Amino acid sequence: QPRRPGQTAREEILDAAAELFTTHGYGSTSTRRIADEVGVRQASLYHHFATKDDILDALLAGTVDEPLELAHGLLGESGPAAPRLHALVIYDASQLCAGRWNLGALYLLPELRTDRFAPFRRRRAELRSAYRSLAAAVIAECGGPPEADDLPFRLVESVINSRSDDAVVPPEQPWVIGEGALRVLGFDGDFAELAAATASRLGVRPP
Amino acid sequence: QTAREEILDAAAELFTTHGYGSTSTRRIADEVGVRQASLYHHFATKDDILDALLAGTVDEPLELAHGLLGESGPAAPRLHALVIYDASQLCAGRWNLGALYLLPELRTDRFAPFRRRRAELRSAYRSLAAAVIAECGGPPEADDLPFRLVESVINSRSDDAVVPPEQPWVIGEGALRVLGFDGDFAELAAATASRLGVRPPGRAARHHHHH
Repeated sequence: QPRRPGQTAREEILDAAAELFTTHGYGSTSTRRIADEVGVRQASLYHHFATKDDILDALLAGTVDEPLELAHGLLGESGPAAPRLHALVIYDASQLCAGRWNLGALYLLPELRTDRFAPFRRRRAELRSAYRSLAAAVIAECGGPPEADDLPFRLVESVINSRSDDAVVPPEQPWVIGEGALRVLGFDGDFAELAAATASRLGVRPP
Repeated sequence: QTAREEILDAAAELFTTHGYGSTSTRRIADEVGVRQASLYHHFATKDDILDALLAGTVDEPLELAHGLLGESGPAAPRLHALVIYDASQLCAGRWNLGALYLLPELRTDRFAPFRRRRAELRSAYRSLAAAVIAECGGPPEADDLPFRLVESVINSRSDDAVVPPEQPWVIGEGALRVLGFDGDFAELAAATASRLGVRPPGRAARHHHHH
């Protein structure tokens, strides 16, 4: 009887670890409890993830790899920055809000401060740095405040906090973040237009 | 530093850099150099230590927020002043205590009271921000974002060795832009500098402040 139907045995572990790490804690959750939750022998688990840190690593990479693939594409594009940054913010905030578990909450684990997790830190810093380039262009284009260029990234990551506080997360929260991310940079163009352009770039419905 | 303050400082370090569940009262007592049993007469449980640490991150901002809600006059300068004060206090910690807000331990009945307090801070922000929105014809849906921008300093501290002293002010400007405020940020900075008894960045804000 799986946690979710159709889950691979790898996906079941990742799903169980995600629930336990986010709701009980990382250092607190043993690999024995994970294995218990998915109904496998502890020893069999190691053949999918040899260590607990390997489970965390996969969970964390899954929160950044796709956002980063988009961000990298977007930095290579020509044309106006605003829609590009906007597209990124929608995609990335949508994935953090839509995640079954609030994995981003683990970013602040002190375990991530160790050399073991330097590669993840690097990849998350590269996402931050792609946000910042796009935002700096938005700012220069709109004559905005130059020192706001970290803030769109912080607005996107703020959904992690809102998830932690709130049971629900209101319907179209990514778009709400989308708008704020651009207002902080001095953008005051037409937001329904911007929204419609992003929705079709991303293949999703606008508000 | 009192006996009590040394314990709090030692625990803030271990909780934020080693972990909460992972840090024993024995480790804390060892880090300060007192017997574990002496520690209990300041804080009977580890949870009591965490409670005092968490409360020191919200009590004074909440005193400020409560007073500001009682004032008449424009909402924007009031919210601005709260954001600077609060973001500054979160930046000024020796240790990044706001990083502990996401601990699953905080979801227990044991920490309901702290949860309710922080939620009142949040609610105060949203009230001030909903009034800035009404006054400037901004986006009604943005009213949680100034709170979230202030709390983002916790994430900045985690990522960065050096958080610049201008960071609260940067946050202050953003928290107002997301609400549709397009007024005069030098004037605004200078008013808040004044209200708070501090110097702002601006330059023209510093001249406006000296007025």
